[PDB]
Amino acid sequence: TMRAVKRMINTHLEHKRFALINSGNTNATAGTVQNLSNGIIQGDDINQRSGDQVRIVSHKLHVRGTAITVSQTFRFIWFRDNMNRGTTPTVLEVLNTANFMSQYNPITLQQKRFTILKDVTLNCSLTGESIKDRIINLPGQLVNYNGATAVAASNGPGAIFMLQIGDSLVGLWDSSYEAVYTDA
Amino acid sequence: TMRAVKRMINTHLEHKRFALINSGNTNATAGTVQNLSNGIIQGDDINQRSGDQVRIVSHKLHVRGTAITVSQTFRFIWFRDNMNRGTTPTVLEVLNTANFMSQYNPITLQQKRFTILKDVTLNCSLTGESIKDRIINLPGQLVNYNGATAVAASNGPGAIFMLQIGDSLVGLWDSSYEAVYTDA
Amino acid sequence: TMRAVKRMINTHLEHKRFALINSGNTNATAGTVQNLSNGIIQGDDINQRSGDQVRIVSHKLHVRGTAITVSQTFRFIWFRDNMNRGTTPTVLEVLNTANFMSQYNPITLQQKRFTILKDVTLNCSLTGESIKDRIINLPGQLVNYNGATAVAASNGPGAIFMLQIGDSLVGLWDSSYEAVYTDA
Amino acid sequence: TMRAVKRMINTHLEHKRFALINSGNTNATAGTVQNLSNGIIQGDDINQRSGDQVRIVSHKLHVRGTAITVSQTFRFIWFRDNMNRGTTPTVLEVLNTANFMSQYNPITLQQKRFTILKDVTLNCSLTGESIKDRIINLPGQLVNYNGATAVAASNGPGAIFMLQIGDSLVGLWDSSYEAVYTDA
Amino acid sequence: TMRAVKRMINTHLEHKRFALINSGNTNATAGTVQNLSNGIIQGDDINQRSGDQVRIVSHKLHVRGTAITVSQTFRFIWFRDNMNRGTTPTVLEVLNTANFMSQYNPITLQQKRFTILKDVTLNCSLTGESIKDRIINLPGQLVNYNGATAVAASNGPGAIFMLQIGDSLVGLWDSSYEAVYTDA
Amino acid sequence: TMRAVKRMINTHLEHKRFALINSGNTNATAGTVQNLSNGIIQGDDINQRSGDQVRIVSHKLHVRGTAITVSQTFRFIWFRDNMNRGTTPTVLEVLNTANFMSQYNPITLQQKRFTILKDVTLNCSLTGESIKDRIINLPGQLVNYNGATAVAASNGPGAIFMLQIGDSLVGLWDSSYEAVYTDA
Amino acid sequence: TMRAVKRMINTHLEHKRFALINSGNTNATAGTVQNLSNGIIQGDDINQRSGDQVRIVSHKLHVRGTAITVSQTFRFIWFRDNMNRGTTPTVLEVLNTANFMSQYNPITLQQKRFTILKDVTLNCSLTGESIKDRIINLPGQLVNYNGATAVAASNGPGAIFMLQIGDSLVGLWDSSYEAVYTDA
Amino acid sequence: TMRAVKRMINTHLEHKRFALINSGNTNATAGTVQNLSNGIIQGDDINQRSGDQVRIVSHKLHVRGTAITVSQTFRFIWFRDNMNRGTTPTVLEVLNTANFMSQYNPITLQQKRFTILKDVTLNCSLTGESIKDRIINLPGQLVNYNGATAVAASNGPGAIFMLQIGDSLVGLWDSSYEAVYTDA
Amino acid sequence: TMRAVKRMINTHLEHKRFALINSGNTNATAGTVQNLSNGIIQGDDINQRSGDQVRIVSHKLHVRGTAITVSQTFRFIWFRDNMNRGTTPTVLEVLNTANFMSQYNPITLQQKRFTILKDVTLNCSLTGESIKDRIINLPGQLVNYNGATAVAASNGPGAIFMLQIGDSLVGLWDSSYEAVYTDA
Amino acid sequence: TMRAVKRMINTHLEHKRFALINSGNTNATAGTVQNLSNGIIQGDDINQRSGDQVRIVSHKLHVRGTAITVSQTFRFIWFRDNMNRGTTPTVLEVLNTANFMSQYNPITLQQKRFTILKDVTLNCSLTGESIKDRIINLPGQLVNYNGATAVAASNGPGAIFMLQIGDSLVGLWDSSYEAVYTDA
Ligand SMILES: [Ca+2]
Ligand SMILES: [Ca+2]
Ligand SMILES: [Ca+2]
Ligand SMILES: [Ca+2]
Ligand SMILES: [Ca+2]
Ligand SMILES: [Ca+2]
Ligand SMILES: [Ca+2]
Ligand SMILES: [Ca+2]
Ligand SMILES: [Ca+2]
Ligand SMILES: [Ca+2]
Ligand SMILES: [Ca+2]
Ligand SMILES: [Ca+2]
Ligand SMILES: [Ca+2]
Ligand SMILES: [Ca+2]
Ligand SMILES: [Ca+2]
Ligand SMILES: [Ca+2]
Repeated sequence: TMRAVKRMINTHLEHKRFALINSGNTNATAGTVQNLSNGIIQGDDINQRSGDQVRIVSHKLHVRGTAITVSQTFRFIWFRDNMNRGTTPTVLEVLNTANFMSQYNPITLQQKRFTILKDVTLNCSLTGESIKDRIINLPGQLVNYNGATAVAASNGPGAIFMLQIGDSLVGLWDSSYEAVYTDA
Repeated sequence: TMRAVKRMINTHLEHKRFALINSGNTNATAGTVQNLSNGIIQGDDINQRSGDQVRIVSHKLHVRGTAITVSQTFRFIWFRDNMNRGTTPTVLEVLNTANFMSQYNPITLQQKRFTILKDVTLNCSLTGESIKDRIINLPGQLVNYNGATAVAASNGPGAIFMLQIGDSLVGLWDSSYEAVYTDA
Repeated sequence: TMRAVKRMINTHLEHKRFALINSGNTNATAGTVQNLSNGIIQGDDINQRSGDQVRIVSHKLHVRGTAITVSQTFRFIWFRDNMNRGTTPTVLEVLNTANFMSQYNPITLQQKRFTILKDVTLNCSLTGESIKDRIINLPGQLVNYNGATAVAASNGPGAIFMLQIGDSLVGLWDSSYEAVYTDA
Repeated sequence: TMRAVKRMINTHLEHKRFALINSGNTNATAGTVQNLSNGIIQGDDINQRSGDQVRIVSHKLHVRGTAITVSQTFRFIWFRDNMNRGTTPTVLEVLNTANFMSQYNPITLQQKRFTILKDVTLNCSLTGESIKDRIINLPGQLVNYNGATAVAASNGPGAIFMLQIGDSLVGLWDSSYEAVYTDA
Repeated sequence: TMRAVKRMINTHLEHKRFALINSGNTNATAGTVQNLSNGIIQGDDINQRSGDQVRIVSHKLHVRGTAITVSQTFRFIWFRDNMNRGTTPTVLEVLNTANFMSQYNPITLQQKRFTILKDVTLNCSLTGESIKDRIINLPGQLVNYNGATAVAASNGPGAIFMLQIGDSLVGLWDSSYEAVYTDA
Repeated sequence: TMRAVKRMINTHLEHKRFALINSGNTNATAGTVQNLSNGIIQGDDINQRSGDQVRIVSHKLHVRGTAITVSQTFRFIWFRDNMNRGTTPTVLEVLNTANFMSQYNPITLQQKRFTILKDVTLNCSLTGESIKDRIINLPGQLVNYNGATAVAASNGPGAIFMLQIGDSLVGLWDSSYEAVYTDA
Repeated sequence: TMRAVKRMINTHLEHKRFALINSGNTNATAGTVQNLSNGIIQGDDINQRSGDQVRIVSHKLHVRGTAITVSQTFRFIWFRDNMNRGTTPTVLEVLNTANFMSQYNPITLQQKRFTILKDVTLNCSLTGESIKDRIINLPGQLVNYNGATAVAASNGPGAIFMLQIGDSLVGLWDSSYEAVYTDA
Repeated sequence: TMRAVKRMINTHLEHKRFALINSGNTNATAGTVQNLSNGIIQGDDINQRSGDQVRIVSHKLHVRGTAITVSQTFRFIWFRDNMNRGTTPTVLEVLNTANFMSQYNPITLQQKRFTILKDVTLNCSLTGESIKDRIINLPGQLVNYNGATAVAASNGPGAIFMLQIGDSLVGLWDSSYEAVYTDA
Repeated sequence: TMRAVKRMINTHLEHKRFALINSGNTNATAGTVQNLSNGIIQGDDINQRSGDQVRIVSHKLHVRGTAITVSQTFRFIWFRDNMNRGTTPTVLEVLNTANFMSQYNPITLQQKRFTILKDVTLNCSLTGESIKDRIINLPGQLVNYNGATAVAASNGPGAIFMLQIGDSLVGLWDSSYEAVYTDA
Repeated sequence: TMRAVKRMINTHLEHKRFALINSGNTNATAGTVQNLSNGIIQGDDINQRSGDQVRIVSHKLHVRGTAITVSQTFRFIWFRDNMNRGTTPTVLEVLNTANFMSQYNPITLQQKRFTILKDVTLNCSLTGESIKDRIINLPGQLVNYNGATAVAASNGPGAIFMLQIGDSLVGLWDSSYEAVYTDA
C-alpha cells in the first residue's frame, strides 16, 4: 500500500517555503538566465535548508510582460538543470541560437542536461492587450546544492532556472516564484 | 445511505441569503482587504443569523476592473480566514510583500491561517479590452462569529474576505457577493 | 445506521453555550434552591434561545464549600424538574424534611416530579481540608420554557436546578454552571 | 499495515527534548497565562528546532501549590491554542470571567480557538495538606511558529500554554514542563 | 508484447537532432514553399545522417506573423511529400489556385501526393493583436533522400515542407523547426 | 459486420473532388444565397459527375470577413435544401425576416425544407480584430440534380448553399468550399 | 511452548536474596544518589554472587518521609543505569537542574543512559499527614558488575540506584530494598 | 511490506557525508585510541548535524602501515562504544593488557560496552611487503552525542573509534574514514 | 520475453572496438585524471562513432605500477562522469583532498556526479614485489559527447576517466583500455 | 523446538571470560606443550570457576612467529585432551616423532586421546615475510578439572593445550588465548 505510506511520511516532514520576486526587468534579445532555487540557503529558518539537498514538493512560477514603445514578444523558459556543477547556464546551452524563435540546443537536450518544465511565449501588443501574464504550478523534484550561500557556485543538479528572451529591449517583464519543499 | 439523509436534513433547514455590493473602488498598489461575510449580523430576518455560527452552502463572488488613464492589472484574492480572532487581516498576512506579483506569505500558509479560494488576475488595456469581469461560485463552510454586529471584532474563524491589489491607483473595480447559508 | 445520522444532523445545528457563576453564598440549614437553566432567555445571541425549547447536549456543574468558624457539611443536589409549571421548587418538594441528612420526599419521587442528577456531600473541616470542590459533567435533555425572560414563571418541564442544604449558616459555597445546547 | 510503518518512520526521526522550570510564583486572582512551547527556538541543538514546525510526541506538566497565610485554591489549565497568530492569550479569552470558579468563554470554545488538555484544581489547606502537586503526561500534536526566537510573536497555531488562577495572591505555585518532539 | 519491444529497440538507437530557423520573411500572395528536412545532410555529426534514410520520431514547427502597414493574414501549411523525386513542390501542386483562401488541389490530394500535417491561419491586426505565433509538435515518419547535400535534388519521399501564403506582401513571418530522428 | 463492408465498398469507388472559391464580396443587410454544390456538372473529369446523383463523403467550408469603414457583423449559414426543385432559395425562405439577428423561418423548418449545417457569426472590429475566419468540415449526404449544367435549374434535393447576411454593406467576405464525393 | 520451559529452567536456578536498609537521612535540596544493587558482592553466600552478572527476578523499594520543622516534599527516583562504567551517577545526569520540581536531563534520556523505574513524590505536612511511605515491587533485569566489592567502581550496566531530592534539608527519609536474583 | 517502505522513507531523508584523514602517525606499543565520528558537529552543512543524533547508513575505514627501521606489526581495532558518557576510551578498556597480541578485556566485553566492528593485523616486513593497507565498509547504526562540538565530552553511545597498537614505535600508519548518515 | 529480444537486437548492431595504451607515467602525489572514452571520435571506422552517442557493451582497464627508488603506493580510480559538460574533471572533484589515502568528495558523490567503477590500490615494494598489475572488465553504459574530436570539450555525460594518485613521484605506471560499443 | 530452548537457557547462564598471553618464546625443535585452560581456577571472579566443570562456548587462539638469524618454520597444534588425568601431555604423545614435519602418533589418535582442533604451520623468511600470525575461533566443549589451582595435576578431560615445534631454536613466537564459558 505504497500510496498511503507516502503520506504518513510526508505529514511528519516539515514543508518549508521560499518566495522570491523579480520585477521591472527589460526584455533581452540575447536573453538572460535567472536563478530561482538558489535563494534557498543554509540556515534554520522556514525558507532555508539543512545540508545540500531539498525536495521540492511543488513550485509555482508567475511571468508578466508589458509592451513599451513597440509591440513585442516575451519568451519564458522554465527549466531544471540535471547536471549543474556550480554555475548559471548560459543561453546558448539551452537555445540553439540566441534568438527568441529558436529551438533547443540539440546536443544538450540529447544528453538531457536540461529538462524543460515550461516554455511560454507572450505577445504584447500596443494596439490590443499590452499586458499579459501566466501562472504555472508543477510538482517538484530533488535539488542538490554545491555550497551554502546564494551564489552561482552553490547551484547543483536539480537547480531550477528561467530563461528570458524577446525581440525588443524596451519592454518590461516581472516574475515571482514559490517552492514548497521538505528538508528531512 | 449518507447521501440521501443529508438532503432530508437540508430540506428542513431554511436557506437564508445575503447580498452585498461594493462599487467604484480604486486600485491599490499596497492592497486592501474587504469584508464579505461580516455583513451577516444577528437578527431574525432572511439575511441575518441566530447565534454565532452559520453554514454557507454556497457563495458567489463577482469582480470587475476598468482601466483608466493607463493599462493596468487588478488582482482579486478570495480567501477564508480559518483562525480569525476579531480583525480584518492585513495584506502582509496573506502576501509575502505588498506587491500584486507576489506569492503567498510562507509562514501563514504553512500553518494554514488562510485558505485561498480563488486568485484572479485581470489585465485591463486601454488599447484592447479595458473592462473585464469574472464570476466564481463555490461550496461553502462553517463560519464562526465573535460578535453580533458588523464590525471587525465580530469576525471569526471561517470569515470570508477579498484582497485587492494592482499596479496603479487610478483604475476602478467593482464587486458583489452572495451567500446561501443554513442557520439551524 | 442511526448512530451516524445522528451526527450528520448535529454537525448542522449550532451548539450555543451558556455560562453562569454564583459565588459567596452562605450555607443554609433550611436550604435554598437555585436556578441554572433559567438564564437562557429569548434573544438571537450565543447564550440565548429561539422559541421555548432547547436541547442541552451536555452541562457541567462546579460546587465549592469553605468551612468558616466551624466544621460543617455542604450538600448539593443537582436535579431536573420534569413537570415544572413556572416556579422555583421549594426544598420540601425534593427533601422529606428540611434537613441536610434527609432522604427524598417519597410522594414527589414516586410520580417522578424530579430526576436527581447528582447528590454531593462535602465535609469541610477546620482541622483538615476546609476547602472542597467537585465538578460533574452530564449529558442533557430537552428543556421547555413558559416565558421569554429570566423569571421563575419562565421555568418549564426539564428545568435544571440545584438544592443547597447544610448544618451551619456560616460557611460559604460557590458554584458555576455551563450548558451546551442546540436550538434548531 | 499502517501501525508498523508509523514506527519504522519514527525510529528514523530524532526525538529532540525540551525542559523548562517555573518556580516560586504567586497565586493570581485575575490569573496569568504562561508559555510552555515558546522556549523551543531555532538552532541546531537538542532543545531547538529547524523551520517553524515541530511535532510533539508527548509532553508532561507538573504543577505544585503551597498555601501561605490562608488556605486557598490553585487552578491550572493546560491548553493548546489552535488559531494563535503571535501572542500570549489573555485570561478572558479562555475563561468567561476572571474568576477561578468560572466556566470557559462560550464564544472561543465554540469556534475551538482552544483545546483544553487538562483542568486541575488544588485545594491547599493550612490545617491539612498545605502542599499538593500533580503530574500529567499526554500525547502531543503539531506546533507551528511565527518566529525564530522566544517572544510572544513567535507563537503559532498549536502553541501550548498554562493558565493559573486562584482565590488568593499570597500562595506560591511551581511548574515544570517537558516536550519530546520530532523535527523532520 | 509489441509495445515493450519497440522501446528496448529505441533505447539502443541514437536520437540525432536537427534545428533550423528562418526569420524575417515577407508575406507572399502567390506563396512560397520552404524546405525543412532537406538540411539533414550526410555526415557523421548529431544533425546529419548516414545513408539516404532517416526516421523522424517527432518534429516541431513554430510559425510567427507580424502585421506591418496593413492588417493581414498569414497561412502556414506544414506537409509531407510522399512521392518526391528531387524538387521543391510548387504552390499550385498543393493549392487549387495561388490564393490564401483556396482549398487543396483535387488531383494531387486524391492520389495522396501530399499529406497535410497542419494548416494554420493567423490573422494579424494593427488595431488588435499584430503579432501571433503557433507551435505544433507531431510524431514523424520515414524520410527518404535522393542525394547527400542540401539541394532540392536531394529531397525524397517523406520530405517535409511548409507552404506560406497571405493576402499582403508587406507583413513579416518567422519560423523554426526541429526534428528528432533515428538513423540506424 | 456492417462497418467493415462499408469500407471494402468505398475503397472501390473513386472519390472525386470539387473546389470553388468566392472572394471579395460585400456584406449584405438583406442577404444573399450562394451556390456551392451546383458547380459539379456532368462530364467525365475528377470534379464532374455522371448521372444526377452524387454522394458527398465530406465537405469543408471556409468563411472570412473583413471590416471596412465600420465595425460590423458577418453571418454565414451553411445549409442543405432537402426539397429543392431547381432554384436558389431566397433569404426569406430560411430566415423569418431579412435581418442578420433573425431566427429561422418557422414554417420551412417545421416541414424540414432545410437542414442547417452551420450558423457562424463573426464580429469584425476596426479597433480590435478586423479580420476573422472560420473553417468547418462535415460528413456529407446524397445530392440530387435536375440538370446537367451549372444553372439554378440543375439544383436538386440535397443541394448545398450558404446564406450571407450582415448589418453593413461595406465590409468584404471571402469563401471557399470543397467536396469529396463518390459517383458510383 | 516458551512459557513452560522458562519455569522448568527457573526451578533449577537458586533464587538468592539481598536486603538493605538506609534510615534517618536528611532531605537534600541538591539531591543525593544512593546505591541499591552494589551491596551484592562476590562470595558464596545467599546475598552474594559469582562472576560479574546476576539476574534480578524482582526487586522492591520502600521509601518513607517525615516532615520536621516545616512541611516539605520528598522525591524518590528509582532508576537503572544502562551504560554505567564504575561510578555513582550524579544528580545532574538524571535531572535537568538540581531541583526537586525538574524534568529529566534531555540528553541522557534521549540516548537512554537511564531507565526510570519509578518517580515518587511525597508531600509531608505538619498540619496533616507528616509521615508518608510507599512500596513498589517490579520485575528485574540483568545486572553487570565491574568489580567484586561494594565500591562505586564495581557498578556496571544495569546497576540500580535511587535519587532523593526535596525542598528542605531538615526532614528525614528512610528506605529499604530487596532483590531476588538468579546467579546461574 | 516492510522492505519497500524502508526505502520510500530513505529516499526522502538527506544522506549527509563526513570525511576525515589521519596521516603519518607512529606505531604505539601502549596503543592509542582515535576519534572517527566525533568530527560530526552541530551545524547546517553537509558534514554536520542537527540535534544529538544521527544514523550512519554506512561507514568505511582505510588503514595503512609502513615499516621503518624494523619489520613490525600494526593492529587496528575499529569499534563502537555503546555506553559512552563523554570520553575517549582508553586502551585498557578494550584490551586486557596494553599489548598488540592481547585478547579483549573480559569484563567490558561481557557487559557489551563495546562492539568490535573489525580487528585487523598487518605485518610489514622490510625484506618483503613493507607497505600494507586495508579497506573495510560496514552498515552503520545510531550515534548519540552529548555535546555540539568536536571534543571528547561530545561523544555518546554509538560513538565510533579506532584503537592502534603495535610492537614498535618507529613505523608509520595512515587512516581515513567516511560516514554516510541521515539526520531526520 | 525481454531477454531474447535483447539479443536478436544486438546481433544486428555492429560492435565497434576502441583500444588505447598509456605507458611510462610517473606517480603523482597531487594526482592526475586521464581520458579513456574521449579517443572515440566521429568517423566511419571501427574505432569511431556516428553522432554524439555510443553504448559501451563492455570495457576493460589494465593498470600496472613499478616501484623505483622507494617503495610506494599507486591508486587507480576508474569512474564515470554522469553530468560532464566538456572538461576533464579535476582531482578535488572526486577526492576530498589531493591525497592518495583520502575518501571521496562528499558533495559530488551525494548528487552523484560520479559513479566509481573501481578503486584499486597497489603497493609496490623494492624488497618484495616491485611490479603489480590488475585487469578489470565491466559492463558499460551510454556515453554522450559534446564534440566530434578528441578534446576535453567533447566529453559528455557518461564519459569514462581514471584518476591516478600515489605517495611518490618517482614510480612508473602503465595502463591500457578497451571498449566494445554499439553505435546504432 | 530444541533450538530456541537452548538459547532461553543460555541467556540465563553467565558467560564468564578468561584471557591469557604468552609472549617471547623460542622455537623448539623437540617441541613444548603449553597450557591454555588450566588458568581457570576455583574462585568467585569472572575468570574463575565453581566446581570442577565448565563449558567453553567459544575459544580463540592467536599465534605469531618471527624469524631471527635464519628462515624457519613454526608449527602450532591446538588440541583437546579427552582422557587427561592430571598432567601436561608430552610431545611424543601427540606427534609420532619429535619433529616439526611428523604426522600424529598412531596409537593415541586411534583411541582418541586427543582431538586436534587446529594444526597451523608458519614459514617465516628473512628475505620475505619474517613475521606471520594467525587467529582461530572455535566453538568449545566441556572441560573437567581434577584440582582447584593452576597446576598440571588440575588438568582434566577436555583440557585445552597447544604444541609448538619448529626447525630452529632461535626464532620467537607469541600467543594469546581467550575462552568464553558457562559455569552453571
Ligand atoms: Ca536537506
Ligand atoms: Ca446560527
Ligand atoms: Ca428553540
Ligand atoms: Ca490537620
Ligand atoms: Ca542551524
Ligand atoms: Ca521543523
Ligand atoms: Ca540512415
Ligand atoms: Ca485595439
Ligand atoms: Ca452519379
Ligand atoms: Ca553470576
Ligand atoms: Ca539529528
Ligand atoms: Ca624480499
Ligand atoms: Ca562518415
Ligand atoms: Ca552514435
Ligand atoms: Ca566462592
Ligand atoms: Ca562449574
